[PDB]
Parts: sequence; C-alpha cells; structure tokens
Amino acid sequence: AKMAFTLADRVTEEMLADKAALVVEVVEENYHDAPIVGIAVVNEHGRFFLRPETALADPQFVAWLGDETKKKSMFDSKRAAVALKWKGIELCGVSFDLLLAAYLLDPAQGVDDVAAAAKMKQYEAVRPDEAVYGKGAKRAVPDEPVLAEHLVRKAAAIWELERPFLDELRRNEQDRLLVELEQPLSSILAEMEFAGVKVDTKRLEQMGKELAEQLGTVEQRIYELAGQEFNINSPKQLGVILFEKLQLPVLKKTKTGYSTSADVLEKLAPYHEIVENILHYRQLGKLQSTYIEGLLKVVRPATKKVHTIFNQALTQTGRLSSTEPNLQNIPIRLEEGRKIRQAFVPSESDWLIFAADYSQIALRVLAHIAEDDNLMEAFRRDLDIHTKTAMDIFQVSEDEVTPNMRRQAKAVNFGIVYGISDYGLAQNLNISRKEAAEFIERYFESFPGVKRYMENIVQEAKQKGYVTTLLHRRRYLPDITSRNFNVRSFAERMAMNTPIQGSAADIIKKAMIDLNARLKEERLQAHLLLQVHDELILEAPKEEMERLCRLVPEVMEQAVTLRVPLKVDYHYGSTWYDAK
DNA sequence: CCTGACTCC
DNA sequence: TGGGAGTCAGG
Ligand SMILES: Nc1ccn([C@@H]2O[C@H](COP(=O)(O)OP(=O)(O)OP(=O)(O)O)[C@@H](O)[C@H]2O)c(=O)n1
Ligand SMILES: [Mn+2]
Repeated sequence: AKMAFTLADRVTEEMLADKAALVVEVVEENYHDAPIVGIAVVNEHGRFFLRPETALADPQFVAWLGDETKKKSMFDSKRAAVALKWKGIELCGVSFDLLLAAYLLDPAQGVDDVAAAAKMKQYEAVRPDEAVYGKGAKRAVPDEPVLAEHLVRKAAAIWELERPFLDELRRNEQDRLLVELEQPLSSILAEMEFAGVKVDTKRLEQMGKELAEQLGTVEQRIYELAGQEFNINSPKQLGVILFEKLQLPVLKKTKTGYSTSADVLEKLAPYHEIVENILHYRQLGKLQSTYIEGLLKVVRPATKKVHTIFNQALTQTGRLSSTEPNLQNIPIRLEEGRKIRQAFVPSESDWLIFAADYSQIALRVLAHIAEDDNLMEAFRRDLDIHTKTAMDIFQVSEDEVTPNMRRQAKAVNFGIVYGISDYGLAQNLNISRKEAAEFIERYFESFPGVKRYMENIVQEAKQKGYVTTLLHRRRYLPDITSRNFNVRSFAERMAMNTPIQGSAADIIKKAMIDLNARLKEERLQAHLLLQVHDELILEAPKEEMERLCRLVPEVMEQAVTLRVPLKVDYHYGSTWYDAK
C-alpha cells in the first residue's frame, strides 16, 4: 500500500509511450453513452492520472488513443472502446485484455474487476471496484484523490499482471485463443454494439396497443373460468386456484409450493379449459412486458436504435450473452411472438437485413469430435437429422412433418446425446418410461461412436479435473468426483456438453473475425449487427445482397475444417421477421 | 433480492 | 432425472 503517481493537469509527451497500461473508467454497468470519470496511464516513464475533460480534448492524447502502433494493455477494453466511441473518439492498439485473459484461464472465477483478476496471482495492491464505488443507491464516484489512486492502482496491476497471465495462458496453450480470437472479437463486438439495431417504434407501439386489448380479453375469460379474479402472474395465487379451488392433480412441487410450469400445465389441459388460457395469457404477458414495454424502455429516442451489450466473459462454455436488451431471445417459435421481429429494421433506407445460421453445427462438431461413423455418414450424405428423428417419433413421412414436430424432435436429439434420462424423455414425449429407455438404447446403438465419446469424456474429466474445446477453451469441474450423486451427475453432464457447445462457440467467433476482415477488404457497407449463438445477422444496401449471398455463407463454412462439412442457411428481407 | 415464469440458442 | 443464457412480475 505505497504507490507514487502524477495527478496531471495537462498531457505530456511521456504519457504517450508506445507501451502502456490504460484505464478509461466507466462506472455505470451499461457503458453506452455513459460518463468517463477518469483516466490512468502507466508506462516505463511513470504513472499518471488525468481528468477526462483534460485528456479527451487534447489532440495528442486523442491521436495516441487512435494510434494502433501505440500498444495498450487494459481490463475490459470493449467497455472502454464503446464509451470512447460515444465520446466521438477511436481507441486502437489494445494488445492485452486482462478480463479476457482471466476468463480463459478459469471462467468459473467470475472475474468482473481487476482486483478479482489480481487475486488469481496473489497480487493484492489494488482494491475491488465495489469497495471503492459502493453499492446500489450509495454508489458514487469518490473524491478525486481516492478515484485517482484507484485508477492508477488498477493500471499498475494490469501492467504487472500481463506477463504472468500470458505465461499461464501459454502453459495452457491458450495464448493464441486470447490474442488471435477473443481480443480481435472484442473489437468486432464493440462495433456491433455501437452501431445498434434500428427499431420501428410506430409498429411496435401499435402491436403493443393491440396486445393490451387481447390480453384483457383472455384475462376476463380466465376469471370467468376460475369463478373469481386473481393475479394470474402470481404462481402462488394461481396454485390455489388450480390445485385447491379447481382440485386439479398436483404433478410437481417446487420448494415454495405447487408447480405451474408450462410442462406441468400442458399435462393438465384435458382437465379444465382454464389451463390453456393461462398458458396463452402468460405468453402474451411476456410479449407485453419484455418485448414491447421493456424494449421500448431501452430504445434511444433520437435514433430509434437499441444497443445491446454482448458479455464476452460470462458464460461457462465460451458463448456470448446479450444484455439490456437481450437480443438473443427475441421470439420466433409462435407466430404471435415472431411478429415482434417486424419491428427490427435496417438502419437506413434501401438497406436490408441479412441472416445466416449454421445448420446443426453442434451435432456436426460432435460427429467430428466423436468421429462417429453413422452420424458422420448422415452429415457427409448431408441429411436433416432433426426431421429424420421427427419421422421416427411421430411415425410419419418426410413431407408429413410439421415445424412444431421437428422442433420437438430437435429437442429429443439434443436431449439424448447430452444425457437426458428415461424419466426426462418419457415426460417430454408422454410415452412409457420403458419405451423412453428403449429409445435411448436404440439411439446410442445407432451411434456407437457418440456413445463411446460420452463415456470417455467423462472419465477424462474425472482424471484431469477439466474439459477442453477445439480451440483450447477450458472448463474446470471440481464436482466431478463428489460423493454426492446429484452433484457428481450434473458435473458429468457438463463434461458431455461443454466441449461441444463450447467448440461451436469457438467456431462462430472465428467466422465473425474472418467475415469482418473480408467485408472491410472489399469496402462493403455491410456490417454485423448481432450474433445469436449459431446465427449471424447483418444489414447492408440491397445492392450488396448478391455478394453477401455468396461471401457470408462461404466465410462461415470455411472458418474451420472438420471431418464433416459445415452448412449455413441464409435469408434476407426488409425486416428481421422477413429474413426467413 | 430471490423464485419461477417465459424467451432464445 | 439433457446443456447454456436474460428479463420480467410477484413476493
Ligand atoms: N433445446 C436446445 C436448442 C439448441 N441447443 C444448442 O444450440 C445449438 C443451435 O441451436 P439450433 O439452431 O436450434 O440447433 P440446430 O441443430 O442448428 O437446428 P436448426 O437447423 O433447425 O436451426 C444446438 O446445436 C445446441 O447445441 C441446445 O443445446 N438445446
Ligand atoms: Mn440453427
């Protein structure tokens, strides 16, 4: 706890060295259009704090920020890059991101600030953010001297921690994963978040007004069927109605009371007309609260754009998550909800939305990894395995498969390969539990390689204490040797699933990097808007569609070469809804 | 603030 | 008693 630094009133030449740890501090969780409260720079010449009004209106500091040959080490550089974009400033030359480094070394640590990263190497000369800024309503930027010291201590930590973190990544064979995949991706996500997605608020509001009326009609029907008014959105009050007043069978309990999950209620549909109406009500209510109202709340009124934040250092598998708003869970399965997608439109006139999705990429990845002959065969003969399962499940022909049936058969394929039980399967399909068990048996017998892979991957996790993905991402599984059956089982199924979902995540990230480079090298105006796990969404002038119809799927397909091919479907249209 | 509901991959 | 996420209203 002893560290000298300069509290600078102006920018000097020595603050602009070609190598520096840089902190650009943004305290609000949502960094879009959020205040930069201070800057700190640490380099061979010393340690510096600058006020943002000083630094960010200085033409030399702005120049240095934007000079890719001036290298910066940071923590959460995407947060800084995006905040700086909202201030009209370009940040380049980020060569090390401690957040992403810590994330690759162990995603379970939940590293979310520099102090937490520091603890991984027993570096303790830096405070946690929460201790400096406080919590909830008490959250505040502290007095300049305290803030200055905090930002400089963070910068010093990044400075000292870079080499030890790189060394450990290197020992793990994850240095290139960080430097050639996650760090370049961070810059691409920053562009996408800043660009935002344009929303047709006129249409969304009209939808919302019509939905409110429809919701009211269903709400009354429900009260009529119940013989009484009650809060449908309280599973507690609903439970009394269904299971006490109406005396319907109790199929499941939670720790707080009776279950009213969709799975359960669907099973009660033959007992009383009220259950179907409740399900419908809860769907419509979620549309209203989340995809109409919640979405309008986050629309930037002046531009009509929404700006998601893609969390790149959160999930345990290597996936992204999307927040405020989550643009990776916009409805599609039911037509009622799918219409929400009509409100997502191109950011200018005569542009179009272009959507491309990998076909069954998880399962191709698994065919490659397991080297299963049959499954590989199905993808080398390139069939549609989900539809095939559907033909089997509903004892119907190819042309006889309805989009809902395939979706049910897709969940069954995913279920079985990832360790669903006979109980779980029998429930989902309403067959005898013996039938369910026989079906799983027939399944693994039809794909013995997948069978062997899943047995082997579990024993490997027991022995090493972690599993890996195709590009060397890691997940530690300390619970896999637990004496407790449930605990051990959950860990075992993580060993079965994480390597595949995580590998699929590795591949699409690589494709995003490849695609962006091809787009920029052709000076196309087309740019990425969103990633939805196995899908990439772009917008571009209508004139560019032809080029995109070739380039996007080709780049995606070539991102990696597996034993089986990768296949991508694509569509475009005037709205996200129409890109189908 | 947690639980359980709905949404997606 | 398949895996990974976020947001919401209610309590
Ligand atoms: N119930 C589900 C749905 C999806 N996924 C994961 O998310 C991936 C992509 O989702 P999805 O597009 O629905 O799977 P696809 O096989 O590609 O089906 P489709 O071609 O119809 O889009 C899956 O491969 C799987 O790894 C999952 O684990 N469980
Ligand atoms: Mn898909």
